[PDB]
Amino acid sequence: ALAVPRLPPHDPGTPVLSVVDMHTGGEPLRIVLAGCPEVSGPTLLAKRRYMRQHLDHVRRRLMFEPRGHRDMYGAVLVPSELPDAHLGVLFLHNEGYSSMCGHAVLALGRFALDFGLVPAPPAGTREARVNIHCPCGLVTAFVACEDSHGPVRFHSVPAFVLATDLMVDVPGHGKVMVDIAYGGAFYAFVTAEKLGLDICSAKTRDLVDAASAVTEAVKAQFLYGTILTDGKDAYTKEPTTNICVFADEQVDRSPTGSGVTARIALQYHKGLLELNQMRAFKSSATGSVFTGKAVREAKCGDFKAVIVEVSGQAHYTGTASFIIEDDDPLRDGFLLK
Amino acid sequence: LPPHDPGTPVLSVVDMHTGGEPLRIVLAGCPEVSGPTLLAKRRYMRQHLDHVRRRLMFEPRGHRDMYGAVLVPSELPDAHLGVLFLHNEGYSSMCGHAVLALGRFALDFGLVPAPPAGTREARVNIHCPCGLVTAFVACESHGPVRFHSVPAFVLATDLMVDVPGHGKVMVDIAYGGAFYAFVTAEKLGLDICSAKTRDLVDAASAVTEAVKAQLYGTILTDGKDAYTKEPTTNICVFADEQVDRSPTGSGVTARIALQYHKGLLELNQMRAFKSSATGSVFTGKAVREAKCGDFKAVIVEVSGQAHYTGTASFIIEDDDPLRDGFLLK
Repeated sequence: ALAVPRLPPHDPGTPVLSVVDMHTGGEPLRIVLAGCPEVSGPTLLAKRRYMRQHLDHVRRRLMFEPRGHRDMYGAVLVPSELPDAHLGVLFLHNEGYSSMCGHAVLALGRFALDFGLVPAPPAGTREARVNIHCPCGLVTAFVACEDSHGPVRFHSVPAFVLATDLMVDVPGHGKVMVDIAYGGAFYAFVTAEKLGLDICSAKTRDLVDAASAVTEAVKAQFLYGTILTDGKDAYTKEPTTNICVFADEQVDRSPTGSGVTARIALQYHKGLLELNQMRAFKSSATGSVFTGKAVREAKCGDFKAVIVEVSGQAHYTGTASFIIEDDDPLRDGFLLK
Repeated sequence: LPPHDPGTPVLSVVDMHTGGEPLRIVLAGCPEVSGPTLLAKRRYMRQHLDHVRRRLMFEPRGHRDMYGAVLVPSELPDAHLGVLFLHNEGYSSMCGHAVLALGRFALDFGLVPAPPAGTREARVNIHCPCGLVTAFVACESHGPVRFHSVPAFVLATDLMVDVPGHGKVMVDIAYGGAFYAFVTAEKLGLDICSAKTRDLVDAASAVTEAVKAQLYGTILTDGKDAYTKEPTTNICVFADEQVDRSPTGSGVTARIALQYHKGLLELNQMRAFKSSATGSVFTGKAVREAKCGDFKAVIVEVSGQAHYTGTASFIIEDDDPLRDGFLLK
C-alpha cells in the first residue's frame, strides 16, 4: 500500500541532491543530476575554486558517511567555456577536488550519450565522440552504441618512464628494484613476488602494507602511489593482474586507467610491446579488465613518451535522492579519524 | 532512471542512520520471502535470495560497513512488523539499535496508526529474530526512540589477560545482548580523543583474540565510568576488526550493567555515551534489577536519535560482471 513514491521526512529549503550511481570496473561514480546550487565561475577552474570555497558541504554530504564512504567518488556536471566541450566535470573525492579524470571518463562518456548531452550517431556508425572538459583539460571519449551499451575508449596524456631498475631500501623488505612511470600520475611498479607476496592469494591488508612501504621509501630516496604486478609484463593474450595502492593506503577497485597507461609506457620502453599492440589488465581487487594500446610515440620535455588508448566498460548501479534533517548532527557527513 | 535490465525488479530503499551506522530499509523489489514464521523467512532469504543481500550490502552499491532491513509479516499478533537484518558477514539476530531507526520508520511510513494527539510517544512492536522488542517513538513524527534491553549482566570483572602486544591487562566481560570485553584506551597506551582508528582497532582486536585464549568484540573506554553529567566516550571493535559508527546499543547496555555492578550507578540514573568515531550520543539507564540463571542482571533503557539520509533505486545491467556485488577480503 506504498504505491505512490514519497520522500522521507527532510528539511524543505535544502533541495534534494539527486545522483545517478555508476561504476567503472568496481570504482563507483556518483554523477549529480540536480539539487547542487549554481556553481558560479567564468571558467571550469573558477567553478572548481567556488565549489571548494562555498559549496564544500555538498561534496562532504555526497562523498562522506553516512551517504557515502572512504572509496566513493563524485562528479558535478557544469557548462564548459570551450565551445568544443559537450560537458564540464568537477570531480569530488574524500580528500578534496581532483584534476585527473582518469577512468571516470568511461562512465561520464557513456552517461553523456545515454542522457542526451551528445546526439545519437547515425545508425550506420557505432562509436560516438564525447568531449569531456576535465580540470585536466578536454578529453575525447569514444562510446560504442547501437542507434547505448558497450566499451568506452580514450587517449592518454603523454606517458613516459622516469626511472627503471631503481634500487631502494623499503622498510620491512630488503633493497628492492622499482620502475617509476607517469600515466597521468607517478606510480612505482614492483612485482608482488619480489616483496614476498602471491598477488593471486595474499590478503588486501598485506599487499597494501607492502605497497605503502615502497611508496614511503621512494618518497624519501628520490608520487601518487605504488602498483604491485603479477610480473606478466612479457606480451601474451593472458591478462596481467595489478593492484594500485595510492594516497592514504587506498586500494583501487579497477585496473587504474593511469596505471594501465604508465604500464604500457613501461612495456613499450623495455621493448616488450609495439604500437597498436593491445594488452589486458586485470584488477586483483575486483577481477575487472581494462585494455591498453600504445597508439603513437610522443615527447614530454627531453623524455620519450607514448600515447595510450585505454578502454573499459562503465555500468549503471542505480539512483539516489539525498536529504538532510534540520536536527541531524551528521547532516554534512563525517570521516573516521 | 538509468538504462537497466527490465525483468530484474528495481530494489527501492530508504537510507537511515542511528548515530552514524547506516540502515537500508527495503521498500520494494524483494521477491516474496516465503516462510510460515520469521525464523523460516530468515532461513529462506539466506538460502535463496542472498543475491538481494549481496546487491544492497556489497561494494558497488554499498560498502564494508553497510547494514540492511527487509520488512516481512510477523506470526506474532502483537507485532506491527517483522524484520530480517542483512550485513556484509551474513544474517544478524540481534535487534540492536536498528529498532531506533525501524521504530521511527514504522511510525513515519504508517505501519503504526497515528498516535493520540494528547500523547507525545508512540509504541512500535518490532519482531526481530531475537523476539518482540517494543520501541517508544517521540511524536506530536520526528524525535528520539527508546527501547528496553534484554537481561544484561557482568560475566567477569578485573580479569588479567594474556595480550600478545601489551603483555598483561585487566578486562571486564559483560553481556548487553552480546559479549564484549571492556578495557581503558589509556591502559593500552592510546589517547581515545586523538589516536588514529587503525591504532585503536589493532589494540582492541588483540584483546578480543587474547580473551578467546582464556565474544562479539572489544569496547575501549574513556575510563570515566564514575557518574557525571559529562558524556563517556567508547569505541566498539567487533567481528573482523569492523568499527561501530554509533555508541553500540549492546555496548551501552553492557557497560550500564558494569557501572551498576561496581556501585557507580543506581536505578533510573542516566549516563550519556559518546562515539569516538562520529561524536553521536546514546543514553543508558538501568530501570529495574532482574535475573539470568544464578547471574544478577539489569534491564537497561537505551535511547538515541535515528535520521533519514535519503532514498535509492538499485538496478542491474545484464552485462555487469559485478551485478551481484563484490567484497575485497
